[PDB]
Amino acid sequence: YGPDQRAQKKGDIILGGLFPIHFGVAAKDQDLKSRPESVECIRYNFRGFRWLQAMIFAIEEINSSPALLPNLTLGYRIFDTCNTVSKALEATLSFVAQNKIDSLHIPSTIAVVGATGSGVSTAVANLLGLFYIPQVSYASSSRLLSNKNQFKSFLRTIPNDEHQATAMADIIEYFRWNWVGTIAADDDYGRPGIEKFREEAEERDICIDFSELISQYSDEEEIQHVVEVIQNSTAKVIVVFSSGPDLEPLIKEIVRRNITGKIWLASEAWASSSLIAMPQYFHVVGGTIGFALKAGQIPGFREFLKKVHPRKSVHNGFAKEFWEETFNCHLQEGRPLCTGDENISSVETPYIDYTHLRISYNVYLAVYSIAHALQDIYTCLPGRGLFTNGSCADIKKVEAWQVLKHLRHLNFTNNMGEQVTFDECGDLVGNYSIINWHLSPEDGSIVFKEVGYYNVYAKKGERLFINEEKILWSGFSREVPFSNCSRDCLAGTRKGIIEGEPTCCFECVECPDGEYSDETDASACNKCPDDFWSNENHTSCIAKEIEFLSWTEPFGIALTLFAVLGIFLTAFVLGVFIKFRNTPIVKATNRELSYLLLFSLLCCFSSSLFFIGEPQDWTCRLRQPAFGISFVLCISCILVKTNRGLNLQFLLVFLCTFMQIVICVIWLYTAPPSSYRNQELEDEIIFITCHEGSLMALGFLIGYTCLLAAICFFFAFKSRKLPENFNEAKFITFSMLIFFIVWISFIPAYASTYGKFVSAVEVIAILAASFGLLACIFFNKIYIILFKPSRNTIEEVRCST
Amino acid sequence: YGPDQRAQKKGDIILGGLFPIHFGVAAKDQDLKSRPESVECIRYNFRGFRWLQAMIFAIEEINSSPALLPNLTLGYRIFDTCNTVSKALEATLSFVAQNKIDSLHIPSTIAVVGATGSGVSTAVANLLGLFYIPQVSYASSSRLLSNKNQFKSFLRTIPNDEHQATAMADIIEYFRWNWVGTIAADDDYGRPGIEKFREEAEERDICIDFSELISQYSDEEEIQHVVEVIQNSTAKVIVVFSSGPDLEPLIKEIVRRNITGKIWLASEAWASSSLIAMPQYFHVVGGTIGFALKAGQIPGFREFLKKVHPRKSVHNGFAKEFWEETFNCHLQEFRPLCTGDENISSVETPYIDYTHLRISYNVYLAVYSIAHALQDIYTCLPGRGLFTNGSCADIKKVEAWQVLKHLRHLNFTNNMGEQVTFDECGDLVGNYSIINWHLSPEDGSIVFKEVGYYNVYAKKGERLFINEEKILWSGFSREVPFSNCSRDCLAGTRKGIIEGEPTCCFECVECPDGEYSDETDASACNKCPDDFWSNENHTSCIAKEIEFLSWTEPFGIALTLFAVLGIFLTAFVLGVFIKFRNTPIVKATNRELSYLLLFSLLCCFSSSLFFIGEPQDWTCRLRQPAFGISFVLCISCILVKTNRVLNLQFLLVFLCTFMQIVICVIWLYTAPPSSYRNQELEDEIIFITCHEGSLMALGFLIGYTCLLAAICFFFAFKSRKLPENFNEAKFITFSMLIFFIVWISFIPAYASTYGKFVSAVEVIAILAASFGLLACIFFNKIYIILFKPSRNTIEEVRC
Ligand SMILES: *[C@@H]1O[C@H](CO)[C@@H](O[C@@H]2O[C@H](CO)[C@@H](O)[C@H](O)[C@H]2NC(C)=O)[C@H](O)[C@H]1NC(C)=O
Ligand SMILES: *[C@@H]1O[C@H](CO)[C@@H](O[C@@H]2O[C@H](CO)[C@@H](O)[C@H](O)[C@H]2NC(C)=O)[C@H](O)[C@H]1NC(C)=O
Ligand SMILES: *[C@@H]1O[C@H](CO)[C@@H](O[C@@H]2O[C@H](CO)[C@@H](O)[C@H](O)[C@H]2NC(C)=O)[C@H](O)[C@H]1NC(C)=O
Ligand SMILES: C[C@@H](NCCCc1cccc(C(F)(F)F)c1)c1cccc2ccccc12
Ligand SMILES: C[C@@H](NCCCc1cccc(C(F)(F)F)c1)c1cccc2ccccc12
Ligand SMILES: N[C@@H](Cc1c[nH]c2ccccc12)C(=O)O
Ligand SMILES: N[C@@H](Cc1c[nH]c2ccccc12)C(=O)O
Ligand SMILES: *[C@@H]1O[C@H](CO)[C@@H](O)[C@H](O)[C@H]1NC(C)=O
Ligand SMILES: *[C@@H]1O[C@H](CO)[C@@H](O)[C@H](O)[C@H]1NC(C)=O
Ligand SMILES: *[C@@H]1O[C@H](CO)[C@@H](O)[C@H](O)[C@H]1NC(C)=O
Ligand SMILES: *[C@@H]1O[C@H](CO)[C@@H](O)[C@H](O)[C@H]1NC(C)=O
Ligand SMILES: *[C@@H]1O[C@H](CO)[C@@H](O)[C@H](O)[C@H]1NC(C)=O
Ligand SMILES: [Ca+2]
Ligand SMILES: [Ca+2]
Ligand SMILES: [Ca+2]
Ligand SMILES: [Ca+2]
Repeated sequence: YGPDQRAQKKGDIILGGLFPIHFGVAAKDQDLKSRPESVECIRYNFRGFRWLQAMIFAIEEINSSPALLPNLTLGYRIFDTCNTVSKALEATLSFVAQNKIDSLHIPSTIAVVGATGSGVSTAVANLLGLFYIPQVSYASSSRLLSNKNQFKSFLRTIPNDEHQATAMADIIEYFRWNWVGTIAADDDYGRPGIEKFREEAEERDICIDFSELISQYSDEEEIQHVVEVIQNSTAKVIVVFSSGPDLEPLIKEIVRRNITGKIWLASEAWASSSLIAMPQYFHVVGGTIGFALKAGQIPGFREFLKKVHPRKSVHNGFAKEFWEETFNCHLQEGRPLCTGDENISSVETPYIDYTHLRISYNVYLAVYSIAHALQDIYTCLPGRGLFTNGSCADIKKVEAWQVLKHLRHLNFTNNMGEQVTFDECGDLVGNYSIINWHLSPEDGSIVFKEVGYYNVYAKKGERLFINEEKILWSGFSREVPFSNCSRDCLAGTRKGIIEGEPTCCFECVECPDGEYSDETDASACNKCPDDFWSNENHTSCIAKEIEFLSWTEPFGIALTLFAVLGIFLTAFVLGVFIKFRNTPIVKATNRELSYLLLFSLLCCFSSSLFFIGEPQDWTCRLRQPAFGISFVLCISCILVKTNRGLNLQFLLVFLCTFMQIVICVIWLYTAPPSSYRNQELEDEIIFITCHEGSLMALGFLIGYTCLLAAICFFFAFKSRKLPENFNEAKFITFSMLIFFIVWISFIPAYASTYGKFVSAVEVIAILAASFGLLACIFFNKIYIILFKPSRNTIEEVRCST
Repeated sequence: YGPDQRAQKKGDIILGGLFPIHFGVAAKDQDLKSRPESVECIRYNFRGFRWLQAMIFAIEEINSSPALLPNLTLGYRIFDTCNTVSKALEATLSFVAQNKIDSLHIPSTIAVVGATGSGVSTAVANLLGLFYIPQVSYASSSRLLSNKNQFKSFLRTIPNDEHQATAMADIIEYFRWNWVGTIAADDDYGRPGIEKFREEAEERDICIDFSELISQYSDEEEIQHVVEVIQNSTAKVIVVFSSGPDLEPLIKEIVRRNITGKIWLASEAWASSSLIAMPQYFHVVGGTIGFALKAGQIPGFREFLKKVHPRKSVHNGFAKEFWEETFNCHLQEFRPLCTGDENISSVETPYIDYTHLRISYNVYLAVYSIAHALQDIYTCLPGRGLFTNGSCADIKKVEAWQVLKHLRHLNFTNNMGEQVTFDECGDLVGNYSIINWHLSPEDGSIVFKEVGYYNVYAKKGERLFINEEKILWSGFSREVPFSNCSRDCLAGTRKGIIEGEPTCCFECVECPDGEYSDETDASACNKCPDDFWSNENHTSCIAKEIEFLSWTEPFGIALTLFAVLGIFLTAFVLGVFIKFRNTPIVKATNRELSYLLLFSLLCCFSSSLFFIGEPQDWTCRLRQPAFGISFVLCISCILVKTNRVLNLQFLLVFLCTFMQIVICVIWLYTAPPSSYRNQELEDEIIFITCHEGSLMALGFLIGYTCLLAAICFFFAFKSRKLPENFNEAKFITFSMLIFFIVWISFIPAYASTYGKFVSAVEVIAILAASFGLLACIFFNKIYIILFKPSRNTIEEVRC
């Protein structure tokens, strides 16, 4: 037949069931020295007993209601799996026992309410699909069961895990973490979920540090290896796809070693597990964020639950062990002795200490789905069926494949006003709820508080809602933890690569002296336009600096004062000779060449005033010829009076000025000078300077000036001794000598300096030469004429010679 | 009862077997409108038929042998799986029929020769483990079957895929690639293998572009998506963990789109598959590199194979369909009519057209393992058994759990002289061979050429051997392909991050100025230490130059020659004055003062030699006073012999020197100058110069000298017209003018140059001033004393 411990009742139509009443089997590596025996189950499961009671309650309600299946009863045959494949397959062999008589007594089974674990469900479905017996599961959520090529008669009332993996990725992206590790159970439930999560997290630019597998039957060395892998890591957020039985040993080891500060993200299987939500583990598993399914209502279920008895439950064979485990007594069929009149409310167990019904509602829904398919078969009308020619099935000889067909074409409304339909893959979609683990002040137990939800019917990117103010991190903290591999670079600083490490870990390197950085996390430094240079902090770049000899400057003001003083002195000398024209010393110097020379000296100082200021196109063209013309005129006026025909004395000056003017015009027409902004000298600053355009013409001008100064020198030199005109040759020689020594002296500075000081030396040299010429030629004569010798030599000495 | 078509023979002990005689089942979309019927298998598998024949040959050889299991016979019951779970479970229910009757005319099965696919073997083992019936598989290599908490009676004669997944990464690292993609079958064989490969590749710093899943029953849309993923990638190497049936549709679609240039890494399941190794597909799948198992020898297998007959094989129910498929005719119990007189050497099929036996040898060994376990049960001695009190099992009433117990403790030698034994998880270990797909020049078919091996008994990093000169990369090329995400940086450039991409993809950025890099693939430019600056190419860094006025430089030699010439000239004027000491011209002035003046001229000239050369602290501190003191001594000597200066003469000169000396001493105690190596002015040049410490004191040492010179000027200027000592006061004013003119004219250049030329300017100024001071006074006296030996001495202003 099958297992001796069961819950069964007779009826017209029989339903099968598989529930975990125990958490596992005994650890016994049999050595095969004798014939093997049956294995034993260990730890009782009050939640599984409640789920079984939910199935029985639904069946009894259906049998009581006259509106769903009149004059037809339902039976059941329910077994225990102990979360093990081997035990489940023994019970499945009894389900198909009658059907195998024809293919290769127990009444035939129509449908089976599925298992809990995905591996157990796959093992059961492989065998149930041979005979086309429908199977409806309440807890299996693996994506591997959606393949209808291998599983032909599998349905479920629970959604699959792809949406939940995407939800975890969305949560991690919401809190702005990029450095996590993963842990998964080594079975059909954890591995596909963790693979989907990895695929989703890779496209959101999240780096995963470690990934490990665990099991209920792992050994101490494996546990310690996983613990060391966890301990050596800097990541704080850990994502776990597992259940309580598969997770308990690792949690126990971590608690013993006292590892704190971790952030756990829990899947639906262990997010509400009483094996892990223990008060003494809170310093490790406090403040967990996990997922929960949607709750439903079953009105009289609790009153039904409070009625179980070891003696009155004849059809329930698990009630005896339930009573013994609940009250820690022994039942003497005719540790203290059970008396049988105890109170269930006295002992606190997960049997009735619950707030929401989630998987129990799924069991209820699966039973009602099977009942509604049978009712749809019952109420068929001839000619309008789902079979060939519109024929209807026979309710007195209904078969499992016909029940499966009507299950595939099913649509009904539940007790809450919602529609229930199965898709082409036999899946049912639903929302998710997000919970946080708190600590109770009144009792000291774990309290699950809602903090958000995940809406599956919304557009991508608007599925997650979280109320952050209700979250206590690690159970007590109000601050969002930091889970990034490295700190973000700041303004002025740039990212660097570390060899052998993922893209999420980098080094902050400073930007160079020509580039800057505005925001955080720059992968390169930006070069800014050519008229700007980078700031010291390198946050931005400031404008460059323009440098030229300018007015409103202490140096330029002094130069201007010197120039105007020279102009005024020349004007005063001219006025002196104007006043004293008739008198004799003024006449023994050609009267009008003196005026021309003073005019040329005024032209000289004004020429110096050209160089001060910001260079422009129209000044670089005139500044240099202006000094040349005037100084050649000065030299000519001096040379015509030299010791060696009135209109002839006005011919030489015009001729020399004529050659000078002619050279400048040729040069300017063919290659005029122009302004030239200079940036190559320094990166930081810019110079505004004139560009000559032709050095040949400048050399020719300087050569002509030097040649004229030379001929004067040689001729003034040959006749210095003469005492005429107060030793005029002696002073002319001095004036020429001042010229040559000054210009030769300034050559080096022209050769070396490059900035705003090259313009200053030119003004200094011009003023020096002009003053040296004017003073030497004029001041001795102007002295006697006024001041003391009012008449001492004002006539006779001049008159005599 | 059970499946209709089978191979069956009765005996004392019955074995079970499962083989894929068909590649799959018909794609019937069942809508439930009738009582569902059995599905039908479609494509024939000659390789699977040969595998089935190997088991029968082994059993017949065992039955013929008289030294193994004497006076006992072996039977068998063999079914077909068609590579599906559902068909395999129908046969497995017949294997456990009698035991379940005992649990709750059927012969008992003690052992089953396992299936081919890992997914099928898992489902078969889940049911066979309930009754403790041992199962020995020949082809299932998933690592999930090593878990003995779930699979209590599973054994295999093939190694698992951990070493293969490691060897894939070993080969990839050997050929220096870091940009690959992965493809796996969606079952129990491909997913764990691709997971292990991903772990190892991430361990070896290898970047994976994409990862896709395929299946035999994938629709058009999934294949289109996979092809689109493949065709958008720049990766050229693809790792595949799948079989031929699950890989055929994708290969067909890629062939139709005719995508060339890819490098395929094949797992053992499809590395020798005839569904993929077709001459039409060669332009896409040419040059594939894959794995193979080690071949064995069965010394009578081919003659047994060549003897099959549809009418002489009574115990083989597959031979009729084998004959029909082979000869394309019909057997009587519009295809033509078969006879029994065809020759199987005419039609070329994988049945007898093979080179090596790899899985057939595994089947042979799987049968012989059970045979030797039974023999070990047979020859047990009382008190030396494996059971509770040392007892022995009974061969007449043997049981499957006892056979499993003896299987767990098996150790025997096979026909190749090798030892066979199963470890704690019921696994074997074995070598791998590496093959390369070539094209036959004569037949046009595909030839599998061996190019290496993988030794699993060696140490990590010494297990792979590749003979690279035997590899054709696309079937026609001898150059290793390039499969890196980005090109490698050059000598002067470093890496740079590309956001949104893995570490294997980067950009090259040039090193800045003052930094360099030298390795091939740098991630950070290096700042080489101070006193060094980068090259133009930023590849190596060179030493920068030290700039100072050097003795060996010809400018310094010329200045030294000038100084030496001045020193000598002073020596002749002193020697001449020494010769004519008491003569009238030398007696005219005070010779006691002329010697001091000539001695200070040498002191001045030598001060210039203190400027030339590499600066040091003491020379720098000694430069200025050495000239100042000597020149003030000269000036005082001249002054005290001008008109009406009034020994007191010696007093005045020394007193004036003592003032400049004290200013000098007050300077050195409070603010001495020192040497400096200047880095701020330029980048590639280092300047050695002097800071002058306190500039104010130097101001005093210049103003005092200028005032002393100026006073001498005025008083000489007053008396410029007395014809005494050959117009002495005419020449003193000239010397003062020369000194002032030289220093005034040298102002500009001193304040324009802060390089190595400033010292040259100072040297030139000192030399010019000293030469002027010499020639102003002494040249005229010498003029008429070198010649005119005594002409003017008698009455020079009346001597
Ligand atoms: C941790 O790393 C993440 C990922 O780089 C950072 O999130 C980025 O934050 C900036 C500014 O807030 C955004 O412009 C980016 O779009 C974010 N990236 C992503 C992928 O969302 C986060 O700021 C980092 N946190 C800390 C504390 O460094
Ligand atoms: C697996 O392959 C290795 C490498 O070929 C084998 O070791 C070699 O065996 C040959 C034959 O005896 C020796 O000549 C070599 O010296 C061995 N070492 C090497 C590095 O080649 C090994 O025997 C093979 N294992 C099995 C079981 O065949
Ligand atoms: C492709 O990339 C790999 C790894 O980035 C390069 O392998 C390196 O090659 C250099 C020179 O041959 C060796 O010094 C390194 O040790 C190698 N690194 C590793 C991890 O093996 C390879 O050279 C690149 N190939 C091309 C063509 O650029
Ligand atoms: C005002 C002055 N200009 C000097 C330019 C120096 C220069 C700057 C750049 C290049 C060159 C050179 F390479 F051409 F020499 C020289 C000047 C102007 C006109 C006549 C002059 C005659 C005598 C003295 C000065 C004269
Ligand atoms: C060797 C010389 N050192 C002068 C440096 C400053 C300077 C450089 C160029 C020009 C001028 C000056 F003409 F303005 F002084 C000063 C020195 C040392 C000690 C005493 C001196 C007395 C007179 C002259 C030079 C003296
Ligand atoms: N979905 C889980 C089973 C499961 C869901 N909720 C649970 C609650 C408790 C225990 C198990 C479960 C699986 O496939 O394996
Ligand atoms: N070992 C493979 C099957 C296999 C190995 N070699 C083969 C050769 C041909 C066909 C299939 C195979 C698996 O577990 O699935
Ligand atoms: C953890 O760290 C220790 C000490 O640093 C190191 O020796 C060890 O290899 C690491 N182990 C794991 C499993 O990461
Ligand atoms: C199920 O029935 C409701 C009730 O009218 C209907 O609105 C809904 O479309 C039905 N669903 C399907 C899939 O037919
Ligand atoms: C899921 O949640 C959204 C918003 O919270 C709600 O509108 C929707 O009706 C929910 N879905 C179901 C099936 O209750
Ligand atoms: C391949 O590239 C094209 C062009 O960018 C794009 O439209 C397509 O979506 C890509 N394929 C996939 C699978 O992303
Ligand atoms: C198997 O037997 C041989 C003797 O033939 C022995 O050398 C070898 O060690 C044995 N193997 C094991 C694993 O005991
Ligand atoms: Ca009813
Ligand atoms: Ca690494
Ligand atoms: Ca025999
Ligand atoms: Ca990317």
